[PDB]
Parts: sequence; C-alpha cells; structure tokens
Amino acid sequence: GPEDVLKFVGNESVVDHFKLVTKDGNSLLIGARNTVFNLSIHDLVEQQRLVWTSPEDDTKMCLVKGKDEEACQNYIRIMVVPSPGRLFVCGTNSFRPMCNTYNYTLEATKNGQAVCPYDPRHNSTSVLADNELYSGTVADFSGSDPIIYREPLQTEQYDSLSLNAPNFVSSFTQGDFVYFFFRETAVEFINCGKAIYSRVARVCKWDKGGPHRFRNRWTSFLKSRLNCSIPGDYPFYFNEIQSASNLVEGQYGSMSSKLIYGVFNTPSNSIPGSAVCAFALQDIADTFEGQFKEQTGINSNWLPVNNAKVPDPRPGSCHNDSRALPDPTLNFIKTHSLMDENVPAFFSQPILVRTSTIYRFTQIAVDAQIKTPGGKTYDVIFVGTDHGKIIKSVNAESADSADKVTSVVIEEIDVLTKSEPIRNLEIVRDDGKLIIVTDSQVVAIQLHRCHNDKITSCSECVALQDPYCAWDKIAGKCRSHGAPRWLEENYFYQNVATGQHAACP
Amino acid sequence: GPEDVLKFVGNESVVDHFKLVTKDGNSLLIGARNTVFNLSIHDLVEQQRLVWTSPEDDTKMCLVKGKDEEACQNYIRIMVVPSPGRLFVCGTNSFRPMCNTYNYTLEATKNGQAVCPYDPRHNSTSVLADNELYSGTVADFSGSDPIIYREPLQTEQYDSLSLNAPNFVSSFTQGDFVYFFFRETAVEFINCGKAIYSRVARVCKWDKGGPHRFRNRWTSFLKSRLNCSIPGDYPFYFNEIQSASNLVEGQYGSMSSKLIYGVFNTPSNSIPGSAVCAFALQDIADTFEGQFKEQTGINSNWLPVNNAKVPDPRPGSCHNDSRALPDPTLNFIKTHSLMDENVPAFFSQPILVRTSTIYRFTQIAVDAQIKTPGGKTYDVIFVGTDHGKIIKSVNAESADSADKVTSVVIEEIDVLTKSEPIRNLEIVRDGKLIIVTDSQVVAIQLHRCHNDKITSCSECVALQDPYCAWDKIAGKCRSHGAPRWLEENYFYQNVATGQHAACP
Ligand SMILES: *[C@@H]1O[C@H](CO)[C@@H](O[C@@H]2O[C@H](CO)[C@@H](O)[C@H](O)[C@H]2NC(C)=O)[C@H](O)[C@H]1NC(C)=O
Ligand SMILES: *[C@@H]1O[C@H](CO)[C@@H](O[C@@H]2O[C@H](CO)[C@@H](O)[C@H](O)[C@H]2NC(C)=O)[C@H](O)[C@H]1NC(C)=O
Ligand SMILES: *[C@@H]1O[C@H](CO)[C@@H](O)[C@H](O)[C@H]1NC(C)=O
Ligand SMILES: *[C@@H]1O[C@H](CO)[C@@H](O)[C@H](O)[C@H]1NC(C)=O
Repeated sequence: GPEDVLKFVGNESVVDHFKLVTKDGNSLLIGARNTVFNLSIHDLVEQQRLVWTSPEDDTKMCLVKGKDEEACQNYIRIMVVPSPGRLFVCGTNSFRPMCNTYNYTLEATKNGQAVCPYDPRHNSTSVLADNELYSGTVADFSGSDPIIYREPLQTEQYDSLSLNAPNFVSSFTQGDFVYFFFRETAVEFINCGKAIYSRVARVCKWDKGGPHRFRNRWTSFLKSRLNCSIPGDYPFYFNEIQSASNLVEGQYGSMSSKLIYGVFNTPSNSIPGSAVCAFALQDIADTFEGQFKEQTGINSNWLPVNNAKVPDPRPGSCHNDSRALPDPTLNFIKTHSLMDENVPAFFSQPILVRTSTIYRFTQIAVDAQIKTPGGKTYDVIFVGTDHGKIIKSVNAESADSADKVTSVVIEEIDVLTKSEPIRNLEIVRDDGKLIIVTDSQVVAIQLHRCHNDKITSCSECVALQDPYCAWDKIAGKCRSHGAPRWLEENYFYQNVATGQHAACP
Repeated sequence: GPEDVLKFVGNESVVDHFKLVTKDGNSLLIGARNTVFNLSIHDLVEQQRLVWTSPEDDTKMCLVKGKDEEACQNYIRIMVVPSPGRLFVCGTNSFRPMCNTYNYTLEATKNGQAVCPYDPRHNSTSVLADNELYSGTVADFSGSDPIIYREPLQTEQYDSLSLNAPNFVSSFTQGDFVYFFFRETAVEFINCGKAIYSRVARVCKWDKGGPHRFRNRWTSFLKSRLNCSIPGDYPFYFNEIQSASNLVEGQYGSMSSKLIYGVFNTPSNSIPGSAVCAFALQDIADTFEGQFKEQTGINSNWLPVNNAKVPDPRPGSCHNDSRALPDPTLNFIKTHSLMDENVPAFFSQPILVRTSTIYRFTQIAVDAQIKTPGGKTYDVIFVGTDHGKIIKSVNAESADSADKVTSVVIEEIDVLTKSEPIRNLEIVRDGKLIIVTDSQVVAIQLHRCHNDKITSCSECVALQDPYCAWDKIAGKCRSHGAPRWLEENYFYQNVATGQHAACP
C-alpha cells in the first residue's frame, strides 16, 4: 500500500482514543487509557508524559470476573483548556470517575460524575465554553441514567422522553448554543418496534435554573430527529450514527454554507452499509422553530400539536432571566421536547454511501476548502472504517431530477493493519498530513498524495480529480497546494467533474 | 460454465412463465404469452400447439402509449385439469380476461373476472380442488380490488383490512384447506411507515356463504403474518416474499416434518439481500389457533383481543352448514381477521441467506428426499436469481447452544445468460431441472455428480452432494436414481458428519 511517512506505535494495549490539537501551542495532547502523551505536531516527539495509576482502593473495588483485568482502569476521556490556562483531564479510574485538575501540579480535584463515563465504551463527548464545560454521559455505575452535565444542571431523573440509551458522538458550540449528536432509542417507535433514530439536541449557554424546585432541571431542552435517507420513490433510512465532524464555514457570512458532516450507518441487525450524511445548522434550526411531536398516553388521546398550544415565551432561546420564566410552559416542555419533523439532508442525498462492502464507517475528518485552480472551493471528507481503510473524497453538485450527487472516491488505500479499527481521526492545519488515532497505534501520513506518488504515467494526476493535484508542462512534478508557492500565475488543468475528455494522451 | 445438456429457445419475446408437470401423462404444458406449448418431458419436443390471437376489438381498446405494443396481449396465466379431462386455460387477452374451457374443441367460454389478472404483473396464483377452483387476483381494470374467488364467493368490496396491495405467489390445498402466500402492506404498520409483511391465509373447502346480506362475503377467511428473520439479540426481518414451494412429506405421517419452503427478500428501498425461510403447516396452525390482532380507531381505544371475545363457533373451520352459522361472529370476523402472533421460522433461523451479493432470489424448487448412504433423508433446495445464477443447496440439522444451521452451497455455477432473470423453476420426477425464463427454458441435470471431471478425487468428496458417491475399483462417481447396485457396498460421504480426509 502506501509508504509510512510517520508511524507511532506508542502503546500495546492502552488504545488511545482522545486527542487535542492546538496549533498556536503546536502540541498534540492525545488522550489514552491510564496514560497521557504530549507530542510535537511536526515529528510526533513526546514532550512530557502524564501517567496516572488508578489508586489501589479504586482498582480493588472492581472485581467483575467477566472482562475487567484488561479493562476497568483509568480511561482519560475528556480534556479541555480552561481560561486560567490550567490542565483539565478526567479519567474513568476503574469506574470511579473523579476529575483532577492540573505538569503534575494538582490544583484541585472534583467529582467526575456525569462528565466521565463509568464504562469504557465510546458513548460520551465533551465541549468547552467560555465559563462552563458541556459533557453528556451516564451518571450511575450501570449507566442507566445518561444526562448532560453543565455545572450544576441536570435533566429529569430517568427521563425516557428526553434520552433513552444514547451514544453521544459529537458536541459543539455556536452562538451561545451547544449542540449534541447521539443515537437514542425512540419511545414513539417502540410501539412499532425497536429502532434507533439519530436525534440532535441544543441548549442555551446560560440556563440558571427553574422556579419552584425546578432549579435542578433544564427549561430550554429540545431535540429533533436527523433524517439520513437515500431519497427517491421510497425512502431508505440510516438509523445509527458513529461520528460527526465540526462545523464548516466558507468565506464570508453572507453565504449560507454552514455544513456539519455526520457519519451514519445501518443498525446491528441490518447490513454493514454506512452513509455519510451532511446536515446544516440552518436545516437544524428549521425543525426547532417547527412544532413539537405529539405524545399521548394509553387512556388519553391527543392529536399532533397545533400553533394555539405554544406559549408566549419561545422554547429554546437564551433569556436574560430563566428563573423569572413562567411555569405553564415549564410543565409543557418535558412532554413536548421532541420536534415533529426531522432535519432534511443536505441537497436531499447523503454525501458518501458504501453498502456492498463489509466494513462500516467509524470516524470522520474534514479538511478546509482549498483554492482549486478552477476558481471554486469545495469541502474535503476523510472517513475511516472498522477495517482501517481510509477514503478520501470531495463533492461537486450535479443537477438531475433526483438530485444525483457524484461521490468522488479519490483513493481507498488502506494504511494500517486490517485487524485494528480506526476510532479517531484528525487533520493538521502546518504541512499537509493526517492523524489516524487507532487502538494499536496512531500513524501520520500525508493529507493528499499528489506528491510522493509516481506511476510513471501522466494520467495519474488527471484521473484522480484531486483538488490539490495539478500538472506542469516544462517540469514533471505533480503540483500540490499549500506546500509550494508559484512565482507567478500559470496554467493548470483540472477535471473536477468539469467534462474534460482527455489531457495527457 | 456447464454444458447445455438440453437447449430450448422456443420464442424470442413470448416470455413463457407458466408450466404444468403431469408425470402419468408425461407431458409439460408450459404456459406463455399469445401461445401455449405441450411438450414431452424426455427431450422437450412439442406435441401440439394452441395459438390464441387476441381479437381485434379487444386489442384496439388497449392503447397505452407508454409500453403496450410489446405487451397488452394474451397472457395465459392459470391452467388446471378438471375431472372430466377438459382443458381450462385463461389468458389476460389485452386486459379482457375471459376463461376458455375445452385440442381446439371450445366447449364453452365464460368471463374470467377475479380469476385472471388484467395486468401482466406476477401477482396472481391458482390451485385446483375436487369441485371448485381457487384463484387470487385483481378484479378491476386498474387492479385496486384484489380478491380470492372460489365460485362464486367474493371478499368485501375494496377491503383494506383483509388485502392491501398483495402479490399472490403461491397456493396449495391440504385437507379441505387452501392456503395462499402473498405480500401485502400491513395497515397497522402503515401507521408507522410503508413496509410489506408476508402474510399467509387459508380458507375452508365448502363455504356456501352467509346469512343476512353476508351471502356475498366470506365467513371463514383468516390470515397471519410470516416471521422470516435472523434470530439473535436483535431480530432482522425480511419483508418481501418472491415464491414458495409445495408441501414436503417425509416417510410416514407420525413425523411432524411437513414444511413449505418460501423465498423471501428485502424491500425495494433496502439492499438486495434475500433469505430462504421455511414454514411448516404445524407452525401455521399455531398462529391461526392463537388470538386475533387488535384493531382500534382514531377516537375509540381497544386492548389486544382476549379469549373472552371468541365465540362458541371456532373461526376458520369447515362446517356442514355455513348459512346456519350465527351473525355475531360474522360481524366479528371482518374486524379481527388478522392474527396477533406471527408464524416462527423453521428451527428459528432461515435456511439460506445471501446478503452481500447483488443478485436477488426470484424462485424456488424443492427435490424429494433421496436415500443417502448415511441412512438419513434431507431436503434439497434449488433457488434461482434475477442475475440468472442458480444455486442448489441442502441443509443438515446441527446441535449447538446457539441454533446455527450450516447452509450447504453445493455449486453456484451460472447456466443461462447474465441478462435474463429466472422466473419459474421445476424439478422432474431421469434427474433433470427445468429453468423457465423469459428468453428461453433450459433443461439441465439436477445433480452434477456425473458429467463433472476435474481428474481429482477430492472434488467429489468435498461437494457434500447427497447423490454423489465414490467407488474404489471403478473411477465412476456414483449417483442415486439412475444406477442400480448389484449388491450392498461401501460409500463414504461427509454431509457435515465430521470426516477429515479420504482421497489424499
Ligand atoms: C506540551 O509540550 C510543549 C513543549 O514543551 C509545551 O509548550 C511549551 O511549554 C513550556 C513550558 O510551559 C513553555 O515555556 C513554552 O513556551 C511552550 N512552547 C514552546 C514552543 O516551547 C506545552 O505547554 C505542553 N502542553 C500542551 C498542552 O501543549
Ligand atoms: C399434452 O398432450 C398429451 C398428448 O399425449 C396429452 O396426454 C394424452 O395423450 C394421449 C395420447 O397422445 C391422448 O389420447 C389424450 O387425449 C391426452 N390427454 C388428454 C387429457 O387429452 C395431455 O393431456 C396434454 N396436456 C398436458 C397438460 O399434458
Ligand atoms: C426523510 O427524507 C426522505 C428524503 O427526502 C423523505 O422521502 C422522507 O419522507 C423523510 N422522512 C419523513 C418522516 O418525512
Ligand atoms: C421472529 O422469530 C425470531 C425467531 O425465529 C424471534 O427471535 C423474533 O422475536 C420474532 N419476531 C417477530 C416480530 O416475529
């Protein structure tokens, strides 16, 4: 396959999953089980190492004979950089999650309940704000009560209408609003059957509490389904979600191209077919302004909610005083938290689909829109699989009656061992490279293979349709973008679905 | 692939689909569009041909500008042999289905409403009885009213609770009870979403009608869902059904192995994964004896039906007098026709599954249980695909904590052109196979123990085919049903019996 530009076999069984990239500090804090590493983004050289050995009393309490000797240790899952500049790492610590703030300077330690999972399963995510941290994970030992913990607010205890077996995969903040991505079991569909529908949620930044003992509960909690289907005469849906990328902004704000890419796939019972579905923050806000989904009982009968029922205060909005908000809508928000309509997919079709293959998508990574010689900018997608095979892709919009979108599969070359599954991905923003955080090791390879790829044929650059690729006449080098600088404006031919028959022959 | 033992390219565009096998008469009546053929089973030689040219007045009424010049003609779909020996064929006749009772001797011609489909779509099936004919097809021109017509009873006009967009794929009779196989849209799940669940139905032999305006309607109509899923921690279902084989009986009646093999697959929107699920008449009768599925309204609320609601007369049973049956159960049968529980799959697992491949299962054929040298008898499965690839398979029962059946895929060799899809299969009782397709029908041997020569002993031993057997002094690979042994001999076979090696 591809030559290993940088390989890093740090640990045998620690199975790193978490990572933080700070380009100004120029250091990569890769989270890990029972260990922490600080490397340089240039050559993957560890600067310092924080090793946290779970106390003896904590490990001695965990004696489940099933599957604990290799596991049930310190799984450092969440980490952010607070405003004072402190170090904030929290581990599971053998089902005893307690956050320890930090260098080995222990500034303070606080209980890590509802911010670090008890199980080592990938079912939690976190994101920071200016003053508070947003984390969604389970609360009890078994994990039956999964809540969102912003200090010190909690949702309704054992509320299935809000959360029922979710797997938080993403979380980001935009304009005093923190969004969450998870796959929970829909209570309304349980009447029909057992299935999981990807539902996005959002909460305001400053929710102080609620009046009349509602101080613990949330007031503006809302959620709505994500519709990731292959449109046509009959819709074919994708139930489960595995990952979701960060928000994408293009050029000025006048453009409405705010795009969020999420990795979706088919449930366990069904075939390993996976699909990359895009969702916009504008498409998300369309359903939240819409009405809520109806919820009736066994005896009482109710019709889909109408506009007469909505109160004067609008649900899901940042107010200056949340406690002064009236109660009739606070008794109303719990029953009608879920929305009626699902968020439509971008351009009414998924971005990338892979059905016949055995492997399933597991992670995702998005690169910035580079300036292609065609005078346009499109988004780049990097999606990993449990097989370990990485797929590079870019998208051009094609006009058709069914809005057929061409899924450009640049190269499907596998980089790591077939056995190990990719569990986290990241792109570096100095030299072009890629981060593939897996259980066995993390390997850094170049982002685009326009350079270092030579089949001794001119056609290689032209046939791939890669945005970074470009060919020169007097020189035999296949040009790239971001690494070389042109002395003056030149001619570069590219075929990003532009309709070019041939060039090299 | 395999050499064409018998070739038969009868027609380029007639697209034959129907066939009737009579072993005593030794003739194969293969039904066809605008033609019908009566052949010999030995060498596929047509004895006589009846050509039925749709009348001019009938064809002139059919002027569908989309795609009719090639279609909208005489599609002979149903045919049985009545007791007098007459010929009873009915064709679509350009959306004018009129049955022709019979050689060209036309004894009588009667309207074929509710027994022959108007459309050329494969959505109807038929089966004969001692005195009446059982047929399930649409009634109107568009096809919105599909009913089951045994002369002269009809279901409720435009009844969605009983039938909603069905595709009748099979129909057979057993003990004064005629069962039907079709894939209709479930009204209760339509509330949740658009999906098709395979539902089997049955009707008694002698239902004259019902009193107090129920004379038109059926009294003993019942149906229940078919569960064709891959069991485990989470069930994965197969929604649509494409075909279903005839009943299988093994040795004496004391054994409970009466099984019907049906071909199932995944809806159109989802992936082409198909599954062959077996269902027993004993498993069918378990759900019909069970309670009925509840059906409530928008305002009224109802709980799942209980045993207190069932009347003293048992629904779905042959009575001596159907008119004397009370009315409170006749007003009850329509609302609660569907059963609550679905028919479980045989051994709680499908027989054969094909998911990763692009081709979909289209038909099915079951061979009789031959006597293998291992002292046992198992069923043989032949399932065709839209790709044209034919797969022969047999299944042996394996004991484990988790029910897992090994699906023996004997040979997956393609016989016909990749383009054409198989649309009907049948086995002959010399060992051969009949592959009725749109382009042509090809007759090839049933088992490939003979006519297969890789010059290696290991080929034969590895196949695990029941008909295959090897000899020591002679290099011939023995078969069953064609050669006769002079005396008892030794034959080694490994139908999942646990044999490491033999030839090397
Ligand atoms: C990771 O290691 C780097 C490399 O030492 C740290 O960055 C330096 O830290 C020292 C000590 O605080 C400072 O004096 C330097 O100014 C930092 N920058 C450079 C370029 O040396 C970094 O603080 C460590 N931690 C993280 C989270 O990045
Ligand atoms: C197909 O043709 C055969 C012709 O043999 C029919 O079988 C009988 O054949 C004998 C001798 O040829 C005739 O005297 C009989 O009249 C035939 N039977 C009948 C019922 O007429 C056979 O019936 C034809 N049809 C099928 C479905 O096999
Ligand atoms: C989900 O999206 C598809 C494609 O646009 C659409 O056909 C389907 O109706 C949507 N789902 C619902 C519940 O509306
Ligand atoms: C279908 O049958 C399987 C076993 O054959 C069982 O596990 C599953 O629960 C059944 N489900 C339905 C809906 O019939």
